[PDB]
Amino acid sequence: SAWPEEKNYHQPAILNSSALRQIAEGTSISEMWQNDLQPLLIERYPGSPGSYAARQHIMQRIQRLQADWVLEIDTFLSQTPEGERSFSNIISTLNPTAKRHLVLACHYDSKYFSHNRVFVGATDSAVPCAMMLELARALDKKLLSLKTSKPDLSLQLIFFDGEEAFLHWSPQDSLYGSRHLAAKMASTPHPPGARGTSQLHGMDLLVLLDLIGAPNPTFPNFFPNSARWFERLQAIEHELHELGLLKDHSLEGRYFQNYSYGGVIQDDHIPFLRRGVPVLHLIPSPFPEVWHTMDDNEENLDESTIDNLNKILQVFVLEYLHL
Ligand SMILES: [Co+2]
Repeated sequence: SAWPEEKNYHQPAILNSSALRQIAEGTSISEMWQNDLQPLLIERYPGSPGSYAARQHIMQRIQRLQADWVLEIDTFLSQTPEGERSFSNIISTLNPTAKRHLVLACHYDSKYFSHNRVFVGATDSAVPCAMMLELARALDKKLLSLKTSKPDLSLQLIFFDGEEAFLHWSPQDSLYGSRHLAAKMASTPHPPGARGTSQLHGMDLLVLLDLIGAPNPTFPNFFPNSARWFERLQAIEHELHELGLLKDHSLEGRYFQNYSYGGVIQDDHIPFLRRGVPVLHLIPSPFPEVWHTMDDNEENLDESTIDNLNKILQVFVLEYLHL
């Protein structure tokens, strides 16, 4: 019918001060660092041992939680510059047969570099991964009520594989995971047994985290069709700051900007955007200095920034899902 246009009308249920306070208190930057983040800080390119442990680590972290997370491994083969390779996207869905989903995403693969140092891509994107896992965890009790009326809308998480290029970045050597899965979702009926509608119609908003972890990030508002949602993040950021629930935060060094961006950033959203999915692309401009550098590592992460961004994202998600 018209359920696919529902996202066009969808409003947040906005949290009051005491609610914002509780959310800020319900996240632990320390507990994420250790249990969510630290394990991912390993070489995890496709086919690598790290690939396998990354996967393992993600499925296990989601499994220990009460909320009815359903997990799928979208695994497939594709030619690469190094010859055939196996890729596996991790999908973690609450209420899989809900017509609508807000979708958080990032890439868990790390880019291949030769070596006495090793590339672990802390900001790119182990920290986006831990943030999604910390969100899953921080909001468990509230997300668990989605099991129990209201819009036909729930939460999906996606950890893409094969995001990074093997050699020099190109349409055919990158976005292996996203390109596969977006194509799959495009041809998969949703809800089950529908005419016309695909799983991509069911994607209300793809929120893609990427390159998060550096001090003073600045995110531009990239896309008009998501700009209203970007304004939410700026309003959340602002309110959390005024309430004294951010750390080492000044309005002057705020993260979410009024302005947009000139060029066109290739990333996992691309195969979704070109088929018409609303994208809220939480990548900074500029990229962290450490971009594609052996310094893209832990020492160079900024705990407080990540904590602050955790709080903002969690609040956004609650308000989007009306929880
Ligand atoms: Co990268």
